[PDB]
Amino acid sequence: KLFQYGYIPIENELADLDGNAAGGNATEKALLYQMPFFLLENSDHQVLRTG
Amino acid sequence: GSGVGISTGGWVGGSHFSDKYVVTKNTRQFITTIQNGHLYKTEAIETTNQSGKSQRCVTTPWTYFNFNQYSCHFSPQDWQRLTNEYKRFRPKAMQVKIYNLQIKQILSNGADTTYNNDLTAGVHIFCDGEHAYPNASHPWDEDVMPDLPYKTWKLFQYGYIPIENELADLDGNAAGGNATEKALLYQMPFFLLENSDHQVLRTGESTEFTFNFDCEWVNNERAYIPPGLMFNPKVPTRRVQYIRQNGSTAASTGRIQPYSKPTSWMTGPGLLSAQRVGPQSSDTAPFMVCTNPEGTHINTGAAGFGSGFDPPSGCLAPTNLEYKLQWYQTPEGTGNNGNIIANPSLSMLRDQLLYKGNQTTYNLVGDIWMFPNQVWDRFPITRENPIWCKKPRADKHTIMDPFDGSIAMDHPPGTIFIKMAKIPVPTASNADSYLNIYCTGQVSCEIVWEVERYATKNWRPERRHTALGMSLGGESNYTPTYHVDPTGAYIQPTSYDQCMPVKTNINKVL
Amino acid sequence: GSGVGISTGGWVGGSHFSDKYVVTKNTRQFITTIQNGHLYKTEAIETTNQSGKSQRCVTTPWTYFNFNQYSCHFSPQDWQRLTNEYKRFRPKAMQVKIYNLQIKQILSNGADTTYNNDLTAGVHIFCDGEHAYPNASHPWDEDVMPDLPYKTWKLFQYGYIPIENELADLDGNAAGGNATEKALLYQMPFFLLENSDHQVLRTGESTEFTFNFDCEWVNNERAYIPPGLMFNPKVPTRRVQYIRQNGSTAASTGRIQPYSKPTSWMTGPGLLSAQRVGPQSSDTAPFMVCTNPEGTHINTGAAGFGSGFDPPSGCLAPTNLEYKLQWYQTPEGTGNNGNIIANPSLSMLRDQLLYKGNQTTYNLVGDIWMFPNQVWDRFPITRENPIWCKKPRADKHTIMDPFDGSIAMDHPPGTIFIKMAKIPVPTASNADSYLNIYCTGQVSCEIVWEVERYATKNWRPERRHTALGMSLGGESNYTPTYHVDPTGAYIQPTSYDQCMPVKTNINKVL
Repeated sequence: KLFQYGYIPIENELADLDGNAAGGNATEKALLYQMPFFLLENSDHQVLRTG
Repeated sequence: GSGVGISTGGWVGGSHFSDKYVVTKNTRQFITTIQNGHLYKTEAIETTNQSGKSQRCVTTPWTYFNFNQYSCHFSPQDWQRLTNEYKRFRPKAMQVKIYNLQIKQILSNGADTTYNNDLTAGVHIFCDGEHAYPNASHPWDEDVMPDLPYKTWKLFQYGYIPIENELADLDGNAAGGNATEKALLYQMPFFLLENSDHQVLRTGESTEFTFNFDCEWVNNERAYIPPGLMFNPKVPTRRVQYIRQNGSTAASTGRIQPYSKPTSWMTGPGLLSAQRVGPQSSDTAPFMVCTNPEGTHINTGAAGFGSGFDPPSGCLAPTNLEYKLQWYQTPEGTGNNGNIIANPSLSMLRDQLLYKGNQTTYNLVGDIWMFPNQVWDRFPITRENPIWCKKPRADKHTIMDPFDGSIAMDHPPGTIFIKMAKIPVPTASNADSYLNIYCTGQVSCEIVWEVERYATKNWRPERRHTALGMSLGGESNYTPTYHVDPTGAYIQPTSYDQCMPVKTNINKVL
Repeated sequence: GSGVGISTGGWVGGSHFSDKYVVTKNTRQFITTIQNGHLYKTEAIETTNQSGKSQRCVTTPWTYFNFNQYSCHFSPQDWQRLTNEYKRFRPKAMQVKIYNLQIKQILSNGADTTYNNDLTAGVHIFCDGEHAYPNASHPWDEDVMPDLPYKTWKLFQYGYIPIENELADLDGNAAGGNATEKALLYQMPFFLLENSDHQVLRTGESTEFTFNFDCEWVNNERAYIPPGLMFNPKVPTRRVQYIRQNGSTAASTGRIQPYSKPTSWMTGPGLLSAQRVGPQSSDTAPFMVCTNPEGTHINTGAAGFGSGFDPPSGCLAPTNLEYKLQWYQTPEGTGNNGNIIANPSLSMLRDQLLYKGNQTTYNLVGDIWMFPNQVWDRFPITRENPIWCKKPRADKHTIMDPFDGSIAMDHPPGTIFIKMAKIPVPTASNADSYLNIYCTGQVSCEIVWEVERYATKNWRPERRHTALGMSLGGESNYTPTYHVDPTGAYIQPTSYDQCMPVKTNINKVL
């Protein structure tokens, strides 16, 4: 039984958004703004039927 | 081999960037269904009827593939890399494939419905490349291919407007008897997609269509100064400025100042005079392009007959929000929710103005027409803009700049029509019952884009589209733009700059 | 032809970007003068003498060309385009030309001085490509070629340190008699650039030097996650975590949680333990790399003998400002004025930490050494960083990562030495008077850079270096970075991000 494919886009506590009112977490949003998102549909791949 | 159980084609996608070319491949999963119960119908399209604006369309059984938008062909990464690294681009060639068809029968007993694959049912597929039938695609439609490759693409029914309704209104009167109005109806064209030859495909079969563009470039380079500043303020000028007597101040002859030299160039055309009208229901545009041949009867007037021309200001500065081009990212979007307003690209060939001075002061010229020595840049298209527009067939036409930014082609890509082959059913009546089926399959559009890289002698850095130009969204609002919500929702750009327009980054010496 | 009145070479400059290559051409106007009155001298370099830190250098008549920095070869435009469009780059080949020499005599009568061109005076030009003489160039020197092509380049005198002073201090004592200390002096090398053969050039003549690099790449791609998150949090793990008894809580055996899997990878080395010392005058670095052979006498101790190793933390997070790499844009810069501090590039192979847990909690490991399975990225070099560093000649050495980011080459580009040929003057005394001349000329460095373009399957946009990342400066503060003040001053970047570092933009799947 195969398992679902997933991946970690970012380190969470770095992106936590927790921050504070004093800092305003600008460097923390910057990590989110560039958080890669991969679709396996970008690449070419084969579609197979029973035969 | 070939047959049931042998896939016809595989999945393609991605993009390959080169110096001369960019090849963007895409594949989607589409679903089309029986439309109108396999009938052609001409019915009136009625609004709330608060105003006499009405429309009449003939709706076909056919559905069609709309590939027209940039969002379909480029990912946000492929777009960013396109608009940052290249000064201009155009679509060399386009190749569409429709394969891996599955026609399944819908069996509904009570509430629960089941799906059984019949395997002998076909689909009709027809590409109109000569444009003999009315064009299905129109810019800024929601029918376009989806952005995300894993979303299903639900095709839309094909219909067209046979006649302008209020011209055909039959309203008339007892005095006129509306003879010229019937004459419009008597010749009202009726198009059947069955006239032409087209392919019928079963599951084992596929089809392919290729298109070759020839069209104008889309220029990504920005003007840093207006063409009026193309001079040198240190060098004196030979010209004279004579100012006629104004009130007490006597007429003065004197050399024009070095820092302000006369420009030989004028503002690109546009119309600021008009304003929008009426409720959201009626056609609201500031200008109405209409046809009113003599003898016909129009009771409602105003925007009832005619279609609105918007945005009215082509190159001019959008003084008001009405003039700014605006759209929605998602069909779920309602007023102020999910709407994107065009903003200045800070290109000095864009957002021009023209002031008519009297003796005392200057005043804004409301509407300016084509005039010699006018130079301007086309709308700074984003990734969500339509790629092309179909130029009408007409004897005469002026310069073609659509103010939405789209390219006007007299032979755009053909519209690919597809529908369920009608499977009749025996019935003792005339009830002409048919079998309920649908087809899903895989369509792949692959376009070859002709690009040319910039080169500059500028010393300084230039603006570039950056991911830092994005905002968070989704539930708990920790997901960036162009990314997926925990529910799975795709986060749409909330601003014009997150759509990464052209004519912003790269500088071009005027 | 050739001679006086025929220019030897023209001006070259600019950059040509390709897919495989980038060729950056530059030409500058340099001026070199008589140094030390044509003498070699070994004098002590003395500070305020609040501490016993001293140095001894032998100063030559020679001056030299330092090409080592990126700011010289790339404009801010060429750099932006380099770091945005390319994942890695290295210097294939380098070509230096020295031409259009002018040797002029300085005639000073009273205050006013005049300049007469003699035309028969030559200049000595010597390139050391075998590195037989001590290296002149050292990273982060102010002697480097100027950024702006129209500024004059004033060369610096060549000198070198023959011996470590406190080892040679002669201080000793009456008991030891410092025998091993004299032994260091007795063999103290003395290098004359006149030993080697070199060219003498007059105005009509020019010269040329070519260099071929072979070195490591400079990688511009960013790590979005740490190597510790290279797993899949949905899949369970087979591993067990046994926790020994702590206080009351009993020892627990249990499967490791799916969301936190063990990493096979560890933090890149670095040293956070040490802190800077003493006044700005003495060498302040947190670690001192020194040599203290037995029998020698050191009275001052501490940083008197040895050179400071900074920044001490190679990959580790710079907990304090002391550890952050920092410099000045302009030699006029004093404390806090015009200083640029390195900031996180937000690369997850950079700014790592390591915590040693006890039973109750985790604590920061101060200094971590080379250990297996350590992966890290080199310093995110900006445009103002040195290109290369000279690797010492030594039997054994560990992995070469200079923490300033520079590339350690065992044969960097040769140092081009140049000086005024001594024109003697008759004097009845021994006063060995000479004729006062200088030479100005045009040097052109042209480097071929080997670049390779990125490709990504990432869907989203990525960060890019944008001109919107700049600040205003100058008088009245309306001039941007990398632009010229009304006085003519060139506006320097005030932040690390305006220097456009690498390892920020482009993503790299770990």
